[PDB]
Amino acid sequence: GPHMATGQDRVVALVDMDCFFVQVEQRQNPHLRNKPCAVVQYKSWKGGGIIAVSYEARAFGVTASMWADDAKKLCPDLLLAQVRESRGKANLTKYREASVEVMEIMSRFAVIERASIDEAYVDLTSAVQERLQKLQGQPISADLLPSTYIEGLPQGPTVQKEGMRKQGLFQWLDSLQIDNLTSPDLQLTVGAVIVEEMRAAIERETGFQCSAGISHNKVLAKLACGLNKPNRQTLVSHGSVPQLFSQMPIRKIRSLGGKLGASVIEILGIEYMGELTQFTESQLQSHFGEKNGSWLYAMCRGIEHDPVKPRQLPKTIGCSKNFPGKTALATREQVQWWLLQLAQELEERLTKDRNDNDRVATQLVVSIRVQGDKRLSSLRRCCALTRYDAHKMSHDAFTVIKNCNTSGIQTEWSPPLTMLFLCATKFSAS
DNA sequence: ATTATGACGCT
DNA sequence: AGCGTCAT
Ligand SMILES: Nc1ncnc2c1ncn2[C@H]1C[C@H](O)[C@@H](COP(=O)(O)OP(=O)(O)OP(=O)(O)O)O1
Ligand SMILES: [Ca+2]
Ligand SMILES: [Mg+2]
Repeated sequence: GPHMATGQDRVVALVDMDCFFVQVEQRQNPHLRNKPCAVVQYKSWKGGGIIAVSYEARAFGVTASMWADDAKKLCPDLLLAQVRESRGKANLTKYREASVEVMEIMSRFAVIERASIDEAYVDLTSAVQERLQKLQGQPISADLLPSTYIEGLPQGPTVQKEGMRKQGLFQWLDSLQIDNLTSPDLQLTVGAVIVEEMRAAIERETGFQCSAGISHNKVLAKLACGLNKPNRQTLVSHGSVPQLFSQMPIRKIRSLGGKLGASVIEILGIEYMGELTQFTESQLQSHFGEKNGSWLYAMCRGIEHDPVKPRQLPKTIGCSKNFPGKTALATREQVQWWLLQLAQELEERLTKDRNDNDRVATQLVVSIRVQGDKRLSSLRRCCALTRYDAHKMSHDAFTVIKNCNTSGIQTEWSPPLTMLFLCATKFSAS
């Protein structure tokens, strides 16, 4: 009853760029704008691998994880932009730099958590309290929410999508009770006003469009964001959760898309998030562990407490390359040449990071994969990172892995290496 | 031959 | 620490 917390204490948004690497390439090359197009890395094997797809191209069935040659079968006029190659490998610098553009604009409105290269969480609780006082109990006009969807509305007593959006928004606003400065629904609404402003700023200042979700926590904000992509934002209220979750496959919720989510489904014999409510907290803890059990018990009620971390910068800087199939590294000097290439890119990124961000990495992590294994990593080893020098780092990397070499001859490498990975970690201020 | 990343959990 | 899971 009155003591039952409802997880409505915060306003959290998740902002996710639409088709992000494609938009980065479309800004650069106007010929690609408003076209079926995709971003591809490498080319020789099956046309290259697609890693981003414009919404026009998605209409033909083109997806990421698809080979370009197969995508071209679905969409013959598909336009392609290639990821830059440097020192023999894909280089994602253009997209990392575009990410920084967006992250810095968002940071003007509130403290953000960088969740990926193209999305960030925002805790807007304080900002909402602020805007609420300047409003002075003045109603929120629909005009302040021109791209907002209210999930679950309209309901009850039509052809158009935009017409439906406004119908829902009007029902929402008509029911709002703006006299209450602590009404969670009002707080979410003001949150949505701020996110309209944030998203307008991003588009004005970068040319990039994005979607967003506004709710009371990170998981609901993330889920909300995807409900109306692209170029729209969605408010998921606490009240909307029972209907939303009643038909929501468990795998859709962030962290449940893998083995844990499959286990929830198998063990409990359920399909939808809402079905979790019928279990006690102790029951869920018994199957999934103390932390997961408590998390699930609250999450299926729309409640989650994970804070938006004040972290705008990545915690690690890494360089990785696969050597598939026949290209697997079978000689020592192959291994050393590629360790150097990776180390040279790593040094480049590390030196720029030190200048920009006043920090220095102190630990180097070296990872390889051997032909045979289908784990991502076969072996992970750390060593000290004392100097930003590629030759030193590549020599150090070689030292920590050289005994993985089974071949009695030391010119050769067996089994051949199908992956190298260098990662700089454990930053300190400098 | 679904690549190049990046965060967080377990023991 | 090294490994696994999940994610984009
Ligand atoms: N598995 C991956 N491998 C390599 N790059 C990826 C992968 N997934 C995503 N990316 C890159 C390319 C994406 O443009 C970018 C952001 O990913 P993501 O948000 O999932 O899709 P997207 O921004 O391209 O489309 P949208 O968000 O509109 O569905 O990160
Ligand atoms: Ca995105
Ligand atoms: Mg994303």
